[PDB]
Amino acid sequence: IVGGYTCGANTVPYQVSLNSGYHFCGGSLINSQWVVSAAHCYKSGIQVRLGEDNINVVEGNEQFISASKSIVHPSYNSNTLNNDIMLIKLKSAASLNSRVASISLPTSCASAGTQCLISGWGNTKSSGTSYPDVLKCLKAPILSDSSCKSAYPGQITSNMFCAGYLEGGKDSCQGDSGGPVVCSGKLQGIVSWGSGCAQKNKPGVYTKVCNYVSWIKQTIASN
Ligand SMILES: [Ca+2]
Repeated sequence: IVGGYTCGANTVPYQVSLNSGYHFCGGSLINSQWVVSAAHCYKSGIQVRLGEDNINVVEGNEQFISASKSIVHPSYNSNTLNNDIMLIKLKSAASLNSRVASISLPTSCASAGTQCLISGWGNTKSSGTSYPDVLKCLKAPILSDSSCKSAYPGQITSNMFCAGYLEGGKDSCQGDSGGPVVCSGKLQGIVSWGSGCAQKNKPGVYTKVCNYVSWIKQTIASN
């Protein structure tokens, strides 16, 4: 997250870190057994880390649970990042508590202009590299479809939305991928892609979760 703030320990209790020996992507806990992330975050050998604040210090509220299964969307296209969504099933259910909690899936798509909370352990620099240890947060508004298409011509599908600030300076970034965009208390986006981070006229692009709720529900009913 570039231009964000330190969230505060466990104040984003559905944020998970995906670890393969190191943190490599975020995700969102949607119930005691399942995490939503980006398909471009797929790796074999994922351990889900819930209850994290500092990802480099064991502080006492973590749960570390191996994935048993990952399920990339059936139409994921890694060239365009259309359908950039994945489900990860935990080998055992998380213990839900005040610091480890699920986030609701949406019933309706979010409104352009809505300010949403984006969070992660990604790079905090637009030019250069600095990865924080503690969770960072950003409030960013959803941009109109026509602004998002103007920013990335020929690349935005109906399964993507932009959010952020066209003047630059505030964005998600590498290492935030897979994590949540929460708007009015629902998971509406997944950190997906963008040109650089926090660059003028190049806002973040997010997977539009409200288009996937029937897939998510039938997949978790079947696995
Ligand atoms: Ca920790």
